[PDB]
Amino acid sequence: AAQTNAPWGLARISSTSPGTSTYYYDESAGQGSCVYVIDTGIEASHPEFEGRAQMVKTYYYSSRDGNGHGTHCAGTVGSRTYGVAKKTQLFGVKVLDDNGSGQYSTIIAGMDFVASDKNNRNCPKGVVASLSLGGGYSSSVNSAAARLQSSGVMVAVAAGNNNADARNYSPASEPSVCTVGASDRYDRRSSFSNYGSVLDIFGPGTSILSTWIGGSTRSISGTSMATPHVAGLAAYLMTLGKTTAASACRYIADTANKGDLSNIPFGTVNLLAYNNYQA
Ligand SMILES: [Ca+2]
Repeated sequence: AAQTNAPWGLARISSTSPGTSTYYYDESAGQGSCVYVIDTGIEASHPEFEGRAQMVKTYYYSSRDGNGHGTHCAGTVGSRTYGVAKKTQLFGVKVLDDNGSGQYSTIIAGMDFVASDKNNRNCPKGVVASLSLGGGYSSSVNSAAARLQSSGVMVAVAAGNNNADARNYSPASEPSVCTVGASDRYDRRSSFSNYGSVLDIFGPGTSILSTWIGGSTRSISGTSMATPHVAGLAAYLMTLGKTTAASACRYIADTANKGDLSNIPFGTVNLLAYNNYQA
């Protein structure tokens, strides 16, 4: 399949070169997979989700996304126009309030929730979780992410937006999950993107158009935006039978565009998420 005039990040993920504008992908499009978006929620009523999104959990007085950032991330995973995996099922877990903040104990509860909740969902092709969040180093936060991964979920987490070594942030610093840095449309490391040995992969993160609340759309930037490209890619690859939750991060790294990003500090992977789709 070909989507013309796609957001640059989608075009990038299906290309051996920057500077193109068509997204190419297998028509299966993540059908039969599921992606949990652990964030501020998802506006499931957005036409872009086509009924494939649902809120499954909140820790607050509402499950509504009163912020937008969860909706944006979910859009990059699986919206019809702005998404990588256009036929995946999206499940929202609201661990962040409408200011985009969340206590680590709530975030941890959300991760353990997903590990159980997948057993209540139909995801024959596999399960992914996208965590566009983080804070300072916490062994408990890392351990929760590790459990989620161990339970059979492909966990993709943001590296962070500190232009610093991600070793000092959680869940970014958890070795067993897929830690995602951000790049721009010119294949530069995004200026805010964290880096370091703990990174596994880069995805498009600067000036990413996606869904927003009130049935709208929005371009924003962050490792928060790169993460759902990788989460959506994992779901897409799992539907194709190319990989599984336990090795999707490895598979993505092994099939990535290599050595093509600029301003990657010595010791950080130079790997850009790539679907290796041949039309
Ligand atoms: Ca790893």
